[PDB]
Amino acid sequence: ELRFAAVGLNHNHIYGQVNCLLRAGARLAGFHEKDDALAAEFSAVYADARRIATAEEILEDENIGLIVSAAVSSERAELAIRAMQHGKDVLVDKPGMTSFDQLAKLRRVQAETGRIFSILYSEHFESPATVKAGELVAAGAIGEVVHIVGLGPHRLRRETRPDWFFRRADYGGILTDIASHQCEQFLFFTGVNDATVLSASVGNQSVPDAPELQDTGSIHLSTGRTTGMIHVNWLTPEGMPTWGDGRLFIVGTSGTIEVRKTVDLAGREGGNHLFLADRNGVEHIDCSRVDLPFGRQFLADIRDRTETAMPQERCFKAMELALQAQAIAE
Amino acid sequence: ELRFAAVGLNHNHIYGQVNCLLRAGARLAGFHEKDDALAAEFSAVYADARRIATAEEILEDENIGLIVSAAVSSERAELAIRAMQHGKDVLVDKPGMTSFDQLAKLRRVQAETGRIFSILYSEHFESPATVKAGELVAAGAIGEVVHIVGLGPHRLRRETRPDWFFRRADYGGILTDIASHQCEQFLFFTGVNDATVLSASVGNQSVPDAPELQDTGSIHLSTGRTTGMIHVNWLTPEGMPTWGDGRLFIVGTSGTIEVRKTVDLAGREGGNHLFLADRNGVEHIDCSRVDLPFGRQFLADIRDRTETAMPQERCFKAMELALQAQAIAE
Repeated sequence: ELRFAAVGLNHNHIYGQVNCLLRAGARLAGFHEKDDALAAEFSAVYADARRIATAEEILEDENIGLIVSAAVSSERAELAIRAMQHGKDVLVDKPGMTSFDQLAKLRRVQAETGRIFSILYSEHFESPATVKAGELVAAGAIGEVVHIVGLGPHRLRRETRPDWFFRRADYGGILTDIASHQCEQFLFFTGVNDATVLSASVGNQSVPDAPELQDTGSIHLSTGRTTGMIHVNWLTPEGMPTWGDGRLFIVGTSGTIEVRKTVDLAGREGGNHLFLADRNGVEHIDCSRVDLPFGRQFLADIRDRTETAMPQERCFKAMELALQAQAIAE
Repeated sequence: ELRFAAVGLNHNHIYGQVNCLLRAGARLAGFHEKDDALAAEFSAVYADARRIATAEEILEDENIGLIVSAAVSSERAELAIRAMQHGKDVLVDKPGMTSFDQLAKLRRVQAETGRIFSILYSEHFESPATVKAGELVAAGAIGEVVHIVGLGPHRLRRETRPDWFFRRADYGGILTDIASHQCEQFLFFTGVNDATVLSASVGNQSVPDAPELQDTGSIHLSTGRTTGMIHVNWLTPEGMPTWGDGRLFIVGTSGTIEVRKTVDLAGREGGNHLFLADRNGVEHIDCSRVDLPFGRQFLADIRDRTETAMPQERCFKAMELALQAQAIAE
């Protein structure tokens, strides 16, 4: 049985991370978080809740094999490095880092230690419809992937956000931050591991008070054989039943797959829906009850020293992609 | 009552344009086409129609006010130029032309003569959902437009395809050809008139026996306040209830509209469905009984020398955009 700790609860995504692991058999050994209110929430949800006063104490603890984090994004890199160097593998929230320098330092450390550095790209790994779409595609369901389209919109909730959410140095830029999901997904569907940014754009359009916050971004991508677009926003309308109408279109030679990640507008109840357009016709599949293999696959990698869950090269390359795009966007 | 003539009916959209003007109350005076099998068909559908054995006779006739065409695409330019010098207005299938050179000429002559060069961008003007979108967007239903995603797959069919369809010099490239629709839509919704092609890609990932044909395309577009992405196909899978699942998404500061033009997969009957996400909620709207005002608005332009149907500037700007995209894809 693997024991793990949560260090840095600065983002909401930590709950999904921690449940993901718990769901898979691992045991929560405690957590560190300077902020009182952030810690109060956490103890509430995880009953055992041992709250440790010092990060170093969790780090130097021989019985803990894994550190899960969602610290302030710019701070994740150095946390993950301290973790790896103390002999721990690490699962961090996206983005895993916010600059090329940090990506550089993480790759060296992962080389120097063979610890796993994983990023929970939740819009892939926590979405059964896209796990599903993944399985269809590998099984020849649409032929060759010709073109991918990722569209992700998010709800701003600004009164709710922490100060570092709006600081560019801390959050990384809209593309680094929220388009990295779609970047990983682009490399997943293609099965390729390197890609090119043909162009990128970012902007602030609706929140002129918060000028360092990017509000919209988008990117054009390609691997020779496959081509891709990605648009992201902090622009989810008040009337939307969820946080975002996320979409994934996967255009193939034999067929097209659309994934509606979260809602069907004025349609079917729930998320996450898959629509296959094949040689034979049009099928709606409901994917809610497909299994999310990542927690099993990742605790396995920790055990066998392998990479069942996500090739490490690809984990890093999704960030590199998103950083490139952020860069050329500015 | 205007009178008008069909010259070159090598592509079916002719039927659309003639029907479009007929419906508007204008009067078909005759037509010219070298090919007899096409002349036969046309004769059959319009019993009234006097076939003229020479293009020059319809050109030279001082009673016909408008020439309507859908010739082989490269040859559309030369024909359009003749019409205008010969005192006539022109309405032509998309693409208006297949090279900057043609486009350059086309602008000089139109500017010299004062005539109206108009392209029937069918996927806009002959699509009531999208016209409805426009009125919603104009009302203020979603605030400022921030991002436009046009997704345009078509069914290849050849099969039914003449020989010039697979010839680069003749059809213009996929982006010149089918991505012109989306370009004009972009300019329409953005309300602007110059935009920039940030990048663009094309390929043939499925039809190796047509080595000059373009299977797949995509272009990233912008205007300093608005961004845009476009994908087009000859890849509509064989099971699709229609020629293609075209979608248009308009992202606003306060809302989003998605138009599914042709089909709602596995949901609702017919097209063209419009979905609005709003501060207040999400509404499906039906659009099949909204009126296509292009005709009424076009003839009146001819009568008054105005540009309410579309701006002449815009008509050309779309062609320029699709051409630069086309050009910059090699």
